[PDB]
Amino acid sequence: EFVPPPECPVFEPSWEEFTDPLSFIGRIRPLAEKTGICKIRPPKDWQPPFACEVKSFRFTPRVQRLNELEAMTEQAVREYTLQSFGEMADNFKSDYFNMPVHMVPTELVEKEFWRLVSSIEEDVIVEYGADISSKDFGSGFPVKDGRRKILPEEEEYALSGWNLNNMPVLEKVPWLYVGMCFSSFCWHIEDHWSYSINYLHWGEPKTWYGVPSHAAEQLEEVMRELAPELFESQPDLLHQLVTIMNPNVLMEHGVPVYRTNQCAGEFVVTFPRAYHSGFNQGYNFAEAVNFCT
Ligand SMILES: O=C(O)CCC(=O)C(=O)O
Ligand SMILES: [Mn+2]
Repeated sequence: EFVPPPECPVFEPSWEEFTDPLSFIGRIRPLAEKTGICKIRPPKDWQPPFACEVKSFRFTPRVQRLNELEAMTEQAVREYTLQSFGEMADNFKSDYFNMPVHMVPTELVEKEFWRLVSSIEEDVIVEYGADISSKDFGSGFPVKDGRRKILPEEEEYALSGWNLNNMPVLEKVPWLYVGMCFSSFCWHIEDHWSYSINYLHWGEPKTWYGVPSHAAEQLEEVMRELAPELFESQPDLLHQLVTIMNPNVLMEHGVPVYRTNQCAGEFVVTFPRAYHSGFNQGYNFAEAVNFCT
């Protein structure tokens, strides 16, 4: 079965350290750049409200066939609200595992996910509300946009440097991700080798795998050896749309891989040229942006 990679670093900054994100990320860099990804838990009382326009949030998620690459050698189109997507997502997971959604071990979803990706016997199909522009229905963080009411208790979050809308981006706006069990993202790095930062507003965890930048060429070499040859000649920007690869394959080839379960209220930071991939444990809502130092 699947062997979980070692855990990436988790930081629990004090209020003093939590004052400036770029200063904190610079200070953790000597460790975090050696693991590619890291997780940051804000202080316990740092709880931003969810600020998307929930009544009008409507989207058509993309369909994901888990074993599509293995099948190299149909489904109807569905529009959802946030509520109706969650009902679908929870019903899917509880039916699949025959138990309540929060009782399914994170290790079991992870093991099953990687089995299904390589299985030709069972064709599991899921849906992912990925790459939703925060311009559509607003960011999940409060913003001094004047469009949505900012309560006094929320102004500190509108002004916080950990609000993804306030990260420096000039060498763009955050994107939103509505997940369900087994929805996923394949191995990639950011445009211009940028950092990325991801906040899980609510829901079940997002499971990540990361590779430090010093091993980027090692990963690309394993891809060269083992990814489907039909896509081998493709430029990286296109290959990255279908670069699905079990972390144990990279590990067997000597590529360092680290993992984490990002829970609600936690940030993940990916360092420049740190390959990463992952999948969602269940119904959740994330926001991410590329930033520059
Ligand atoms: O959560 C996802 O689907 C993608 C996240 C990602 O690639 C990022 O935050 O850099
Ligand atoms: Mn990314």
